[PDB]
Amino acid sequence: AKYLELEEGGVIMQAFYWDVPGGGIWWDHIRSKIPEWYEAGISAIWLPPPSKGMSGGYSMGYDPYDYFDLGEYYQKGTVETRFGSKEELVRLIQTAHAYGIKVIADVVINHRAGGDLEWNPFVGDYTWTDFSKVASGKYTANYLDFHPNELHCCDEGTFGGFPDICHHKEWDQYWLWKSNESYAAYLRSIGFDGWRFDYVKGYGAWVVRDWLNWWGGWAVGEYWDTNVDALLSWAYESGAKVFDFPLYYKMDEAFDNNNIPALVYALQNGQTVVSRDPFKAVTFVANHDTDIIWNKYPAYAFILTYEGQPVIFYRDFEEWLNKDKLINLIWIHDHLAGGSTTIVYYDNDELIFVRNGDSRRPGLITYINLSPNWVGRWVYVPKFAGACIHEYTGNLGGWVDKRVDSSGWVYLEAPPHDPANGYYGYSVWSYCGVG
Ligand SMILES: C[C@H]1O[C@H](O[C@H]2[C@H](O)[C@@H](O)[C@@H](O[C@H]3[C@H](O)[C@@H](O)[C@@H](O)O[C@@H]3CO)O[C@@H]2CO)[C@H](O)[C@@H](O)[C@@H]1N[C@H]1C=C(CO)[C@@H](O)[C@H](O)[C@H]1O
Ligand SMILES: C[C@H]1O[C@H](O[C@H]2[C@H](O)[C@@H](O)[C@@H](O[C@H]3[C@H](O)[C@@H](O)[C@@H](O)O[C@@H]3CO)O[C@@H]2CO)[C@H](O)[C@@H](O)[C@@H]1N[C@H]1C=C(CO)[C@@H](O)[C@H](O)[C@H]1O
Ligand SMILES: [Ca+2]
Ligand SMILES: [Mg+2]
Ligand SMILES: [Mg+2]
Ligand SMILES: [Mg+2]
Ligand SMILES: [Zn+2]
Repeated sequence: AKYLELEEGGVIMQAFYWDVPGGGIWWDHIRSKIPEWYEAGISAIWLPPPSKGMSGGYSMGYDPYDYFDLGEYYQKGTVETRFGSKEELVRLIQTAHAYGIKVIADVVINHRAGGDLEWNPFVGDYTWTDFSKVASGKYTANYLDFHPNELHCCDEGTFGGFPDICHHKEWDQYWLWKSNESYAAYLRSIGFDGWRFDYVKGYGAWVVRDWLNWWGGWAVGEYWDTNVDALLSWAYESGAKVFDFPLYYKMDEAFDNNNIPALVYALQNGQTVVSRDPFKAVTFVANHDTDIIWNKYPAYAFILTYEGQPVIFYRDFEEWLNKDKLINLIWIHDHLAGGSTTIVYYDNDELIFVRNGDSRRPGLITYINLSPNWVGRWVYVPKFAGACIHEYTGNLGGWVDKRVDSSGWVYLEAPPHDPANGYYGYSVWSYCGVG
């Protein structure tokens, strides 16, 4: 990558959204963006589930049918998946690698879909559990591979009415990750570096732990819950990171309702994954399932200057927000945003905090303002005492430098929050001469 690598906490780009244009053009489209994302500082890309789904060309990949068909077998009415051909996917992955950008596979293994009808003796009725006809000829399955079966009636959870995979069966373990012929092996063989596990609340953390013991690589699990104890419990049991949904909902409460204290209190009370273990939290402002934060500028300013590992949503970067602002924040994240965090000030519409720096990043001062007016106030930041500080976003309208007195006091300023008029509501500062 250009700056920090994925394993170093680099910025991740979720390279899709719900219902992206079909026709098998997505892999090629994302490939065309790789050079631009490289220059922007992106360290890795998270791609949608790559396998042929039940809905064929209409599938977003979350209804996997033939795990080993990445768009090269004719079935479910199409050869390519909604995203493209296997060849196009491999080309995308290898192109990302050419630019030093890692690739994350979206692993959907709680359930399967598109199976044929067969008599299920455990249910006493017909179920869509016959996967004997998958065109790849790999990982066929039947009622013995789903719940209920002879081992138990169910596991941690189900997803709608889709057949629920029983990972306790050796056949399923072998085909998913526990062998050199597995789905994990296949994904790794074509270049996937890391993993994003879908609906992990639906099965045991032990599944992800064994998968990682076999293949390693960066990993995150999608555990949809606001209970931090549950998310972290899963994170430690699985050995993977978790998406910080608690932070997401708190940022909505705070930035969308002029109520920053709600966020600060959640952080201070360990009610976010990031404020408890920033090495386990994958932060985000929006994703393909939920997008409730309207005031995205202060939200991105926050996750790109605060602790944790941030993910930028495709639509925000490529379609909806001022791309230059996100490019600037990525630079700030990788060059200045390091160390512990000290909250300097906060009220309904203002948030000022300091990143104390680490071995590679000197630290910074973030000043978020939700009000439609210019704001300024004296702040006590002894870390920068007697130093020359520079504003690195340009949001004040130009080149701005300030001299912090020997005591640590300096008059900090932030622009109005009025994106409709070109004002973004935040300023970021650090030592002069960094870059
Ligand atoms: C690279 C790292 O950057 C960020 O981590 C910072 C923490 O958020 C801060 O709290 C602070 O942690 C310090 C510890 O509290 C202290 O006990 C001691 O261990 O020193 C730490 C600082 O050196 O500073 C951290 C570094 O700036 C970010 O939040 C975090 O996600 C990043 N971790 C990445 C790096 C590695 C391996 O080297 C992987 O474990 C993670 O998956 C990466 O995301
Ligand atoms: C070949 C077969 O392998 C797997 O089936 C094994 C089950 O997973 C095990 O749990 C065990 O099932 C036995 C029960 O433990 C026992 O209580 C009793 O119910 O007998 C069961 C066996 O009849 O052993 C099974 C292997 O003998 C895998 O789960 C399963 O999908 C595999 N079936 C393939 C074979 C056909 C036949 O045309 C197709 O229907 C399927 O698509 C194939 O995948
Ligand atoms: Ca399940
Ligand atoms: Mg195509
Ligand atoms: Mg909202
Ligand atoms: Mg105020
Ligand atoms: Zn089971």
